[PDB]
Amino acid sequence: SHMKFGVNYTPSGEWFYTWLNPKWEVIRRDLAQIAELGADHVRIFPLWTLLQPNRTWINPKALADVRRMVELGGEAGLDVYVDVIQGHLSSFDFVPSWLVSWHEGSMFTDQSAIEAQSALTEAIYGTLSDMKAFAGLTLGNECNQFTDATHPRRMPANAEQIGEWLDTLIGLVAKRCRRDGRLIAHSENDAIWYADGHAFLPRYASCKGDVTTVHSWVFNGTGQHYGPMSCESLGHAAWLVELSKAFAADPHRPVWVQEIGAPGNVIDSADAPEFCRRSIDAIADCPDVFGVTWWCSHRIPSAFSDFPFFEHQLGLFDVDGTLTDVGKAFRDAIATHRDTVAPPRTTAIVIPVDEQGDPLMRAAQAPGGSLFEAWANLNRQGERPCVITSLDAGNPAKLANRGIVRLERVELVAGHAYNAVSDPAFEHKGE
Amino acid sequence: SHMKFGVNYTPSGEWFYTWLNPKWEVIRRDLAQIAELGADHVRIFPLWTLLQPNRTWINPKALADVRRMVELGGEAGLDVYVDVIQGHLSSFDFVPSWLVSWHEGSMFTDQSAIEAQSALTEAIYGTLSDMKAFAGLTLGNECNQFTDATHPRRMPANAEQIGEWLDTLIGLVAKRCRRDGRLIAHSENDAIWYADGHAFLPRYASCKGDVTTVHSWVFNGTGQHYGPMSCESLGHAAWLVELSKAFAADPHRPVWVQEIGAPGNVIDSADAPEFCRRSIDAIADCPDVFGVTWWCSHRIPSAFSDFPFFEHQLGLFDVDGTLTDVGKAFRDAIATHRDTVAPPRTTAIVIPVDEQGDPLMRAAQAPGGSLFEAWANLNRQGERPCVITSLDAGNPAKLANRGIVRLERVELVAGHAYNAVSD
Ligand SMILES: CC(=O)N[C@@H]1[C@@H](O)[C@H](O)[C@@H](CO)O[C@H]1O
Repeated sequence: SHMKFGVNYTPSGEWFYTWLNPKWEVIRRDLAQIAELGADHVRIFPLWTLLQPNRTWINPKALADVRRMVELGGEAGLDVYVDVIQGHLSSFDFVPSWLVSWHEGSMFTDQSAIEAQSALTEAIYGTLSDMKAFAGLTLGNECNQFTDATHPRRMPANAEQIGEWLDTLIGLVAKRCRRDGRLIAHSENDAIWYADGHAFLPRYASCKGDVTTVHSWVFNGTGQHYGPMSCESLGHAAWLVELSKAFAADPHRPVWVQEIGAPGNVIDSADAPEFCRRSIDAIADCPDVFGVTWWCSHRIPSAFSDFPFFEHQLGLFDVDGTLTDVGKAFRDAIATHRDTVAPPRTTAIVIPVDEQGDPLMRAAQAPGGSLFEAWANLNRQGERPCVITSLDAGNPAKLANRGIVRLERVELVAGHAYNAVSDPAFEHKGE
Repeated sequence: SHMKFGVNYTPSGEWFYTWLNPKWEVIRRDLAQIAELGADHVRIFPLWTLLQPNRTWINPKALADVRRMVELGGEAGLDVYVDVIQGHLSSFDFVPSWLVSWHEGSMFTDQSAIEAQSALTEAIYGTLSDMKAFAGLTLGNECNQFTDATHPRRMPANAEQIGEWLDTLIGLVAKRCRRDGRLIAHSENDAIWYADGHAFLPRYASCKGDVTTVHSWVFNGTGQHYGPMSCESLGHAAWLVELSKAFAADPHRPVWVQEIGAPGNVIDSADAPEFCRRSIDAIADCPDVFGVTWWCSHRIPSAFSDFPFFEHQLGLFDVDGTLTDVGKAFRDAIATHRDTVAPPRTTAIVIPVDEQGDPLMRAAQAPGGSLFEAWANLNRQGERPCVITSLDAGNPAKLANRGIVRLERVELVAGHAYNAVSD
């Protein structure tokens, strides 16, 4: 299998505020620039506040604007993946008025809100279903952040309710997607892998939807604790790939590195091209990688305020469309790994899990944890490790299915390097 | 003085959700209907989330759409008053992403947020400054609800900080408004009059800005406690008018009944037309009333959810564009009171206040309180009462300035009917 290469599309000039009045000629130029990198896809982000301003009214103009952006992606030669519910983007929440303050509720447990998200998922798919360039959808960007204990306006849910939420929304379109040749996925930030007590469970990402998504951001403590250009940092995206497979029922389920960037709050801007190149080298040595989607296409204009300062500099293109040095590195990484095939990984570290296949201690597989470091140490040694659970460790069918010949046991100890936020201004904000 | 008559404009068909993609031919039809009533003005409500999606970027298309709505109001023969910051509408909050959750802050005390609201106020005035139909500006609809303790995501502030917030935003445009022939005002819900401990103080509404605004809603406990068609309920808007004057430094400052409706959660729908007519009768007998602005023009379509159901029925025009029975009553009230001049009110009840002019007990002037009931009882008796503070009572200059010849002193007794419901 060969990896797809794509970009998370942040519109130049107006960022996601462009949805208020999209400048289609600029958007056309944006997408042509992305296609010229050699990218085969983009991921795009409509805003929930504009799509569904009332629980029972979806704005047809917002739907038509999503269709027009998909249309222009196809005209640039790009497949277009659409995230349905934002929801959350770049430290900001976009929640419709009917779910805040006087109408505060949980998108995960309020049945009328679930029905609204169901209507929106169906409306987005149905609006785009006739489009050759529409490649698939993700329920929404890192929606799990809303239910984590760290969120300042937390939407409550237990793990069973999260599973029902995922099953409900994915089940609306899964068969259509299967018949049409499209993808359905969901997306969580790395709390699903790292945060003990978090209501989204690893197996949800690795078993629900068509492909596992991971978002790899080394400002999560990895770059700070080990160094921005350490093997732990450069291999972090590959670690998430291999970690996620331990919780997959399917031994060859594809893993989508749906976000990776070189954040300037931990990586020096002069090192970002090398971080890009070497992170993708490590990803390409993991089998069954669905693709790599870089964050992000275009720098945020300096006129916009309240972003973490590093966010402004994440773009492959500057605000006028000029290719940045990281853009050159991503372009070159695409050319390098267009046909890279990773050989099987045959030495596995074992994650102790409970009877449901959930980790006994997610902190042990977080930065600084024993499982995190056991994998990093073997990768550093050239052993190319994979990851399984203790349940699978006693199932030769699954082991043979994955080609695993060697097992390494490791005891659980929490790391303390993991930080659940990307800026110190967002810390200590739980209710 | 003669009263203006206007309507709070809720766009037909799509409500304030139309701002995403306004249907200008429908909006033109909406405004023509309002003018056909005999209304001389509308009050309109852009959304803060669309105007200012980033703290340091105001959306030019959102500004242009406000300009276009004002233009169409003028073409219908209407003056247009614009509320800058919504903020709050019909039980919903519209707060930009840069002031929520991970970026949660208080619009009243966060200096960077205050500068953003300043930039937005200046952008709205400047966008509209060349429009003949642009008549004035209100800072925002019932902005004080964000700082009330009842708010689930409260923006904290003390009373001094609220005064500074008002002074800052009003001062940006007050001189321009005066030179241009326009109005600057601010708007609070009735917590300012009724809620002990609330950081917005009565004197703020009656002294800051060019006219006092009141929003009169008898679901605040008045209709529940006395009855929807009682004199206490029918006179509630006139009560707010006369109560507000007690805290004004200017003895003839105009009072704008900027919202009044007949809410179906307390008033039977069959009684709403007579509630309209008789409430305006009582308002029309108060001097210096700037105008009466009915809530609202057009009913919310039944396809939209999560509104308190009574809210759906508040429009003067039905979802099919037909004039409702309340619309007929409002139309007739305009014709009845176009030329009404209210004679001076000369018997005053006295509100005990402290040395800063703030009430000793706001609950006593709230529904069920002795001062509330003293006014309602005198008005029912035909005594046409007004209201002063205990400070005004020992100041013959002000007394003579208002023509007050008789005082009624009242013992303080707290009311308990106020239920803090403003939506
Ligand atoms: C409040 C905050 O910083 N949230 C960020 C989020 O924007 C980002 O997408 C995610 C990536 O894992 O990391 C979180 O910490």
